[PDB]
Amino acid sequence: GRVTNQLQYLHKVVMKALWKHQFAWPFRQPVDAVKLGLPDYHKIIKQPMDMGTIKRRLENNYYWAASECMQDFNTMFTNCYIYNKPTDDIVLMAQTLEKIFLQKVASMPQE
Ligand SMILES: O=c1cc(N2CCOCC2)oc2c(-c3ccc4c(c3)OCCO4)cccc12
Ligand SMILES: [Cl-]
Ligand code: NA
Repeated sequence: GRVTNQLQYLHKVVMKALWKHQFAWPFRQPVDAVKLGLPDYHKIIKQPMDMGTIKRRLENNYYWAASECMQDFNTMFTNCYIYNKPTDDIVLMAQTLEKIFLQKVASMPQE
């Protein structure tokens, strides 16, 4: 639809909801493989993404299309499912956030 209305919705509705969720705090800033002691993070994960980057991108008019911003969200979730083992707590927190993301996206404006 209208790119501006869609991106405002991603920022004002989708992102604000996910940012304030009780599972959000591991994703407000980039993964720090050193401090977490993740030796092979940047080996296995080639496109790191966090909610802080997406937020800054939305606020700086980085995106040309809602689907770009949606792709960055998806990369953040996908990175988490890939680097981690199926039963780590972060996997379930990412899954919880991602479902809300898809719920919200189903109500994105088209004009
Ligand atoms: O995919 C990820 C990989 C890991 N791992 C570390 C431990 O969990 C297993 C593997 O953490 C991530 C974190 C994270 C950030 C800060 C933390 C945290 C986790 O845990 C408590 C202490 O502050 C955030 C986003 C993605 C991942
Ligand atoms: Cl954790
Ligand atoms: Na948990």
